[PDB]
Amino acid sequence: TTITEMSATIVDLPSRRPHKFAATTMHHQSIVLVRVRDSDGGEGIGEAVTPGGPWWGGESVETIKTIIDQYLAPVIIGRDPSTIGVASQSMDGLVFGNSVAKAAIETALWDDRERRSRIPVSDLLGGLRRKRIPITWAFSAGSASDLIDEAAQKLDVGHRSFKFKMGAEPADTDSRRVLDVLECIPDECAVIVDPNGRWSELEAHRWLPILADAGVTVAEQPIARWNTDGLARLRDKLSIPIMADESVTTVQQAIALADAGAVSAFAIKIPKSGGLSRAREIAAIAEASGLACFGAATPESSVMGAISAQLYGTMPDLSVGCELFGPGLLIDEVVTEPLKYDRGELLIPTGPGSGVNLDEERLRKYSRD
Amino acid sequence: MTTTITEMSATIVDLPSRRHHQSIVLVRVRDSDGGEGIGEAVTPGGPWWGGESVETIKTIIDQYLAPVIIGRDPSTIGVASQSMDGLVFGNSVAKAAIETALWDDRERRSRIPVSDLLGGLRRKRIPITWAFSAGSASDLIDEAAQKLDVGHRSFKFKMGAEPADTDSRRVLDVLECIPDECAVIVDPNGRWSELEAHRWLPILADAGVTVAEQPIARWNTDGLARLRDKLSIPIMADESVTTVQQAIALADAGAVSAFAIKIPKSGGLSRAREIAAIAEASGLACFGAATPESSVMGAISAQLYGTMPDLSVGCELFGPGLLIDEVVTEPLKYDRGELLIPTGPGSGVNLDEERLRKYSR
Amino acid sequence: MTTTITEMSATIVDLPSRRHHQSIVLVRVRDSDGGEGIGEAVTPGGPWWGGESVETIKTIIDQYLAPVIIGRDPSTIGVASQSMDGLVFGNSVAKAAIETALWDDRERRSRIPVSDLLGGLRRKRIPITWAFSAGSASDLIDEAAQKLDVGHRSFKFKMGAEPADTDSRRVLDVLECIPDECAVIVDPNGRWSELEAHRWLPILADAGVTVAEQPIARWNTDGLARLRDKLSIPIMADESVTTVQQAIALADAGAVSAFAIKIPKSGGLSRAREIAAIAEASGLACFGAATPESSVMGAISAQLYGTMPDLSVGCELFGPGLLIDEVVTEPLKYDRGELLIPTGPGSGVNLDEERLRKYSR
Amino acid sequence: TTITEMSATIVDLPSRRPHKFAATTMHHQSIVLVRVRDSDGGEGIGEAVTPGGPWWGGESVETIKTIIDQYLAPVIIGRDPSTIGVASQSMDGLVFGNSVAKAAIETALWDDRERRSRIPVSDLLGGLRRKRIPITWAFSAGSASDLIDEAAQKLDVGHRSFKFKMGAEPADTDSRRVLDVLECIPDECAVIVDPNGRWSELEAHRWLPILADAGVTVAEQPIARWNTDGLARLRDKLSIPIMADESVTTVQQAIALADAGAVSAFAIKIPKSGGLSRAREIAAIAEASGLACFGAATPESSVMGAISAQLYGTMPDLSVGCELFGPGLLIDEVVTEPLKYDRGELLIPTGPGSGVNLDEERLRKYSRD
Ligand SMILES: [Cl-]
Ligand SMILES: [Cl-]
Ligand SMILES: [Mn+2]
Ligand SMILES: [Mn+2]
Ligand SMILES: [Mn+2]
Ligand SMILES: [Mn+2]
Repeated sequence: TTITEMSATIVDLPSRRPHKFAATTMHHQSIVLVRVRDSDGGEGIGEAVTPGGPWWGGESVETIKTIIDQYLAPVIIGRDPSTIGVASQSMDGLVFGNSVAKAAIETALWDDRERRSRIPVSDLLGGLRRKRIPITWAFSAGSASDLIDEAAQKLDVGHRSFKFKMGAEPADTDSRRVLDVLECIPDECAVIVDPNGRWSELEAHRWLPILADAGVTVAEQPIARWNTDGLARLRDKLSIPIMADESVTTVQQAIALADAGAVSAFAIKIPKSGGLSRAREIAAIAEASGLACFGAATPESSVMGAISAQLYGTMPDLSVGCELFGPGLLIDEVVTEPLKYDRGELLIPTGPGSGVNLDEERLRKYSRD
Repeated sequence: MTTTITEMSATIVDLPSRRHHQSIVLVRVRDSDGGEGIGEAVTPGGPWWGGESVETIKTIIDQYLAPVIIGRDPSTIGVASQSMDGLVFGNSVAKAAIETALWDDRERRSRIPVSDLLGGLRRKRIPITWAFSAGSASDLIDEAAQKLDVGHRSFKFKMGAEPADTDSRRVLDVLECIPDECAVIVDPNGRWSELEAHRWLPILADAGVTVAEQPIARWNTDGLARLRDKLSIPIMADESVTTVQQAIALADAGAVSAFAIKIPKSGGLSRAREIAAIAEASGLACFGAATPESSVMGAISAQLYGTMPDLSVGCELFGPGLLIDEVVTEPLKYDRGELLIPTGPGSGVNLDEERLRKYSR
Repeated sequence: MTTTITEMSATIVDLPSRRHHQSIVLVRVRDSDGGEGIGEAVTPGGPWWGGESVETIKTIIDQYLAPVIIGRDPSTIGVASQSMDGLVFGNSVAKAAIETALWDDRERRSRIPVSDLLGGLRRKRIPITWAFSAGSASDLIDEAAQKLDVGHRSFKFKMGAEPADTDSRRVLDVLECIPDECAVIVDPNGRWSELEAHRWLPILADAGVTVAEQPIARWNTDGLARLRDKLSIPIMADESVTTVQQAIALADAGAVSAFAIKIPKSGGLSRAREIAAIAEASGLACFGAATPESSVMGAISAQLYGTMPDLSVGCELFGPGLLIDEVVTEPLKYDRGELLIPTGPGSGVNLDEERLRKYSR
Repeated sequence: TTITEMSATIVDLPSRRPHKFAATTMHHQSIVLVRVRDSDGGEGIGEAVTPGGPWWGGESVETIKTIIDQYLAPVIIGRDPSTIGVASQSMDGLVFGNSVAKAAIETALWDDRERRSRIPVSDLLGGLRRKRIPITWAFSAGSASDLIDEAAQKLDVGHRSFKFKMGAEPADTDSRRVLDVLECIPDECAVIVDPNGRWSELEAHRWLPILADAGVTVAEQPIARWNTDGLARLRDKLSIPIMADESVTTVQQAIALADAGAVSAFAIKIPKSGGLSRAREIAAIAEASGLACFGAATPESSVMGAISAQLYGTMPDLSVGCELFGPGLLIDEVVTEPLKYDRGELLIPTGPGSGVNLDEERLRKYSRD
């Protein structure tokens, strides 16, 4: 039994509202959908996804396709579908980095596995430890006006956990904006703030404590990804914990941080770690070193969101919470059944493989020209 | 509910060996679908190494660990491990026995080798490193030329029972006729003092020793670090890596060159693997170590070692080969000094019911 | 406005070599005054080294980087680099290609070598260090006595494709007839494990190896530090120094003896220089390294290496010499095994339009 | 093409008010004006300047001239004007230290370059990143009476950033004085305090927090230059950042501080670093290590002020601000066009070279007898 075909198709997905990060605003969602067909007719799907282009991690849907088609494909076509380990090491041997590219393949491979065996990947991992996850709602960098009307409404549906996306505008304007919205958020809530590593060490130390005073509960990647020391000084001064996101993309980084004592938590995410196995390993290192985990978002459609949801359900710790709200914000998808939410909670897919299936009409419909 | 565990048993089993018995505790888990999974608790030879024994293991399992296993969904191995940790501190070998049994049950329900749940094999055979007893000079110049000509190119002299000085003179004597080209591990079992390790270990390195397995006490991180640096050979932790937090501490402290991976001390498949993952992330090497064990633990282990990225220190799963009989229908096959990785569903071995009854204590 | 960039193009170009093609992406920037600057994106041979390829580079440039280049004042190279960082994480080789092209355009508008903007040359020629392929023993005893008699007194054996053990036996064989007086770098490409580096690297040092370029993985600072100290030879980072923050970390951690300076991995002229400045401030040595590249990147590089305070590890800009043809009117001149630093405006080379069309993919 | 002459002339410049530092009060300004004439008739100018004598850095206008005339000249006369790199290394090879001396030559050399090429030095550097810089107004150590009338007026013209010069009198009197003036300064402002490294570790820890409570925003060199540890302990205790000035004069010091984690920022200044290249390198190290920069003053006339202004405009970071107010305080100069201010901002010279030209009548007029 061998892998027979693998296609990588760029898909654009209509999105319910624009999503402004530090270096772009996202007007729709863009993924590469990977497909792996095997010798006796079984199929797996993976997704490559990015927070609106190469600003975050240097990968783009356009270049992802190419790396997959041209440089990765050769170690996947004709291979034994069950040898995901060797396929991952093969890919590393031909291409440095390009983790979002590797993630979509490694992940499609696991989906294939789950479906050949007729079980959810979460089994292959040792089984779910929870069936539902509470979702952390992430506000866009929009105005404080819009967000007070959005907060009040999401508190409604049931969320008690929030994230403010930051870094699109100077520290000082940005923090006033956020302090504004925090006025109409109950004291009891979790609030992460995520400047996407765009703040200076000076700005971080100026504004974080002011925001912690106003109820901000966690600081996600406040300063640059390589500034381990600065992160460590912050972790000491601050009354609130610091989470690595951009700073943890590999198991080696996990270790370096853990023991430089540079952060309080990991944001765990498949694409950025180059797949399901590596993502768990990073979380295993959090466990081994007593750091918390967050079920983080890229964001992604229901394809990657589903395998992620299963991951996060196998994980021993998501004390920081989970932000898998992304799919909820898409108006359409390439799956037959997108992720189901309820009263502000994700229900973990249980179907075989990743737990979601292609809809080939939608795929065709939303393929990019 | 879906399928549940209706039954678990733990049976002490004394198997005949060439050294005069290896005691194990065989765990047996049953589905509400009549499916069964098996796992093995083993100890080097009782509580001297960790603080565990077949007699005490049986109890821990029967009385303290079973209440979180009976009733549950088998697919929930993680919650089972977590629930065990919560009721029982330590007792890794007991834990590993249940945990592996569960992985066995899954492999056999899904119809695949457990190596597939670990993302497949990266290799099909593994060269075996042969370990001599703490025996007497002559016998080892015999036993080497035997196991040597039959294929094995990698070796370990078990040390610790003699006084370090004469104990060296013995190991040094055996060595004088082992090809300088071979790989040699020494394993004092952490019984050497820091001073004996510094005086005797360079001398053996010169005589061709390749790797010092746990020369000094398990808690002595600084000493281990002092040695990793003062020697021309790598240091390998064994007694010192039993948990994922220890693996991390050692990496950090630059204490050792390599980790010995074994499933029993680690408390199960997932944990031993996690430990190996740490070795990879810090660029330390792995050894596919042995408790030792029969083929129950041996099989699942060989599958684990098979899926592992790194196994460059070698692999010493020779243990089953020393047994005169077994409680599986089909013991681990070896070939010109290589182990042949079990390929069938679960761990890839199954009970011989007659023999299980014959060797039960 | 004053002068603006009206146009930028990126063309994939496959040039014939003696190993069967070096792919580059040639960048071309145009003034609103009809002035042009050129720059080269290069990869060792695709995404294996960094994660970059000519196909993906072209895209990054055409679609993601150009929106901050078209329109702007050419003199504003700094704001251009900063604006690129902001839109694209990583992708240094793409970035370097635009950045150098911009420096080219400036040099050629001002009528001076870019070396003048860097505060002038400190030297006119540079001895070239010759790098052998990961080839087979015999060929390298041939190719040495050739490149040796033609002048070269400094060498690098590319390693990593073979298993460390035989790979050494090969490099050790070639060495036995290279004058003990020569300089020898080894570059496993970070493919060696910590253990293989510790066992094999002393042996080559004895056989006359002079410098270990990136023996172990790029992230393994501690291992690099452990080696810098346990060896009798210097360690040189390459894969490990791609940014100014990495250079600083390594200095700090006492991890390496020297840095390999290359413009592509560094993301441009200013950054590679900044990295070299760090080497000076910490008293680590520089090597004038190679991607390798054709004469586009080669020229500007040779000018950079020319302005640098320290180049004592040597310089390995032999790359263009291996090309059968080129896309400049006038390739880098060599002489009795020394490179002759380009002297004309900008990078000191210019397009051959016929050839650019002939070798375009 | 070769350097033909180089003269070094001591100039005294009438100054609008006296400037009291820790170890003198400055009654006028004193510079050595360096001139480099080349074979085909091109000229560059540099300035050597000092904060009122050798108290700060051990250099004086009188000894600067001598080092230039006697020991530096020999590697500059007859040299290729474009080989600034080798000229700098040559100078280091003959004279240890004497950075203000080296700066005036290295800098004159760059001015020459810019003018031969007919462009602003800022081009040679990679181009301006801003055309204007807001200026930080530095009060003298005068009485708190005078300063309340000066603060109120400078706030007027447009400044929102201030520095209090300190160290002329005991810590306790000094800080009360400063607290006085801070009463009539708006909360929103930046305030640096600069004791010129004259405070003890005890005094620093006593008074800094009291001053931070009253609105002081940065502490410049509070303790001795060599007390890296003490600086590091301060950086930890304090709610406000610490800036190295006297402690950063070389690229090696930059590195040592950065990674002893001893300060929050660098004060960048050409004279003290021995020139334009070295000054950028120090700033490059700030970038590489995530420390902020300040466009610092010596102060200097418009000659050095102009090349500095260009430097600071090329720099990626001046988050601490810029204090190039010095020239504004001179009543006359040796240039034809001094630095232009507007509504409390410096406009960066754009003309070729350093961007300012000699006025040979003024030079003659203000040469010292
Ligand atoms: Cl994010
Ligand atoms: Cl000052
Ligand atoms: Mn984030
Ligand atoms: Mn042992
Ligand atoms: Mn290299
Ligand atoms: Mn100062």
